[PDB]
Amino acid sequence: NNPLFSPYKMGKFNLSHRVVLAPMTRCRALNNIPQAALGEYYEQRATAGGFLITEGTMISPTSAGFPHVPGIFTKEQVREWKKIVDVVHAKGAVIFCQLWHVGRASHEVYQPAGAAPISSTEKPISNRWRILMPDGTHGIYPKPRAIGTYEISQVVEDYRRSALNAIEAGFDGIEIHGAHGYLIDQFLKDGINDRTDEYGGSLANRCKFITQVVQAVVSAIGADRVGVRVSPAIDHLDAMDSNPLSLGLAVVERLNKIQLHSGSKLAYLHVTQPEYARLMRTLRNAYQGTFICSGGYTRELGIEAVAQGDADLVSYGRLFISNPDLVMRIKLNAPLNKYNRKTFYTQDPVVGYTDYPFLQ
Ligand SMILES: Cc1cc2nc3c(=O)[nH]c(=O)nc-3n(C[C@H](O)[C@H](O)[C@H](O)COP(=O)(O)O)c2cc1C
Repeated sequence: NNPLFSPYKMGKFNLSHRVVLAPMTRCRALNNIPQAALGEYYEQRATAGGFLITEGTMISPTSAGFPHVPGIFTKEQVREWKKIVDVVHAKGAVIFCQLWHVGRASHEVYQPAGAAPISSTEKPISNRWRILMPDGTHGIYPKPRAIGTYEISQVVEDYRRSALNAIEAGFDGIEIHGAHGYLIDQFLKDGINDRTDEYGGSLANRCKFITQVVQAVVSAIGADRVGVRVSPAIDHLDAMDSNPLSLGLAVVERLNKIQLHSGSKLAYLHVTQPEYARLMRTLRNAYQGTFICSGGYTRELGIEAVAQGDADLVSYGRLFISNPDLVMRIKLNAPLNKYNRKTFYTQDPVVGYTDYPFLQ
């Protein structure tokens, strides 16, 4: 009947349905340590056979540009994440940790010793955009420091080590955040990447960083535990490309080759809808594997996406904020409850986080 409740084999993982929790930063992980509130939040949304992706999670002390986002680069963070993974696995769900480096989308207040954020480029995000500060005001993005290739290789090692830490905490896998104008996208997009070395210029060079990140995590934990998220067609944080479809296809070609070289498929490719329908289907058709679509989906649009072959899985963000039982509501076609944008990024462990009710 409802194709969202057709089972799906996501490689090693047997899913009972196709409704996915999209990664969402919520800023409840005080001092970058996962908290009991995150356990309650993910437990509420977990279902038997359902797939969850965490909020973006720091891979290193320089990787953050939001307040109170979790990390997975210290043993303390690993120990606390395990408690969260455990309550999600108790409900029979599958959960991946999203690994997130913001690059130049940061601020002195978020950096050790107030050092400059790192990027592909020395140019700041323009003041068309503002950063959320810890006090809830909006600040100015600073000038970043363009990193050399040794430092690039050390960032890759931060992804690799974080992927191993995620597996130690019990996560089923990880997702590489290569979207939305953050560090990887600062190398992908020719509206940002002004390098004249082997990581800039040509499509091949701009794709080197994501390829190396993905290959490192695949070697460390196995391709079937790795997902990759990208967003070729956007303007967020000035992340425009002159040819988004060609950039997306170049990325897809690199993922297909990583799979051929490794003898195994990635867990999935995850693409968010252009934000400033053909592009989505074109990347899906080009990719040898599982495709998760995201961005503006509703019950009806997700049913259509799976029914028409546009995606294998559909991820939902904002509707999962305010509907902890979103999966059940979609199954029953029960009315969905609104979300309160004001409390997307506040620190309260309950209000606007775990106090959205279930169906009566
Ligand atoms: C509050 C909030 C936080 C988000 N944080 C992340 C994040 O940490 N990583 C990421 O890749 N996307 C993040 N997103 C984007 C969502 O994963 C998702 O693509 C978007 O919400 C999908 O559209 P929808 O809300 O209409 O379902 C966030 C979105 C929202 C609204």
